Amino acid sequence: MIVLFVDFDYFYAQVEEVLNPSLKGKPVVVCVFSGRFEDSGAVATANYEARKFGVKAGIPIVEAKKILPNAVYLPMRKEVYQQVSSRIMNLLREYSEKIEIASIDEAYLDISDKVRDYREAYNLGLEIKNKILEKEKITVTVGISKNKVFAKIAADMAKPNGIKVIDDEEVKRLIRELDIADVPGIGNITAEKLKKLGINKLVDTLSIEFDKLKGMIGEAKARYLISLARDEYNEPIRTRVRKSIGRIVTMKRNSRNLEEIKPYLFRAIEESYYKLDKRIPKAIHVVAVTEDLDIVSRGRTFPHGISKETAYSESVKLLQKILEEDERKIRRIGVRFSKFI
DNA sequence: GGGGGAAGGATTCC
DNA sequence: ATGGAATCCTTCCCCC
Ligand SMILES: [Mg+2]
Ligand SMILES: [Mg+2]
Repeated sequence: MIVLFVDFDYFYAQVEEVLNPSLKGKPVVVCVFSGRFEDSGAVATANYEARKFGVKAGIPIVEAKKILPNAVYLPMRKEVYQQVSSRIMNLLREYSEKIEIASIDEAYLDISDKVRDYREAYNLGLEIKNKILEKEKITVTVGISKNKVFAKIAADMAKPNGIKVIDDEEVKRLIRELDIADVPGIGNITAEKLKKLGINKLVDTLSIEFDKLKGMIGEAKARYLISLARDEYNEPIRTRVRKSIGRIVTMKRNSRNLEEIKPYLFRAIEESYYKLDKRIPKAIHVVAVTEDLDIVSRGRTFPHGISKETAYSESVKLLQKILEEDERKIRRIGVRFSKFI
């Protein structure tokens, strides 16, 4: 087995530079605007003309408008990018039968019985990377090696517009050598939790006790971080399927009142419930985000699927329950839907 | 002790 | 200040 992964360069920033090319060349910032204050919100994607001056997914729109005030500010057009993305999902599968769609902007492939070798890898990788563009005007980064994870790194350190090759010699050579905060799945928090455990790389996971790893990360990551310090890992292109569908919104005011919380809430449902189309959720969850900026949700499963009425109904129920075991002030309030038939 | 879940918080990504 | 859709992982309880 051998895996090629392909990522979509700053997806969102780009779809929009295919819809309006007068955009290309210049700074571009897709964001998510709240209602709170004029231009209230967070950046969501930015191209390199933006990222390069400090503007990145995460940051308040206002502390962007600070750094590059004459950037093009665009609201988030999600659906518009899901479809485009899917058009490219099927062109990808135009090569592979066992495709793995990791997210709207990422997906892995077993070029296995298709390509045996890094000659005929870099070849066909590139193969697809001009076709995605030609047939769609959209640009990626492809990367090569033995497993999922190891391909993502290939892509991560060559993106954007890039093609990474990685000898199963360097699968190792990485381990010993590479920073570990750069591990698919390893964020700030775990990276953090990890130098306190002494670990700065992969290989360094074989020193330290493992039952001490346990409560520091969980066996989860544990074994996971461990298998990769072996050259093994070797885990196969699953299919994968949306598990949850949610939609979370933000209210013109922190609040604790139900007739004040219901409309936002009830909106989340409509929105979530139209994104469901053809799936029956066996479980719901309302997720409020504390005043003081912490999450507090409250799920519930049932022995069948949930009709919007039920969804409407249990939802207030989850919501009060939350106004109980708590009493700050709920700013953002929303809903997920899980265990689909 | 643990299988089999459901509930809840926490962490990752963009 | 701090959007958001989504998953991941810990603990809880039920009962064999
Ligand atoms: Mg991307
Ligand atoms: Mg990271």
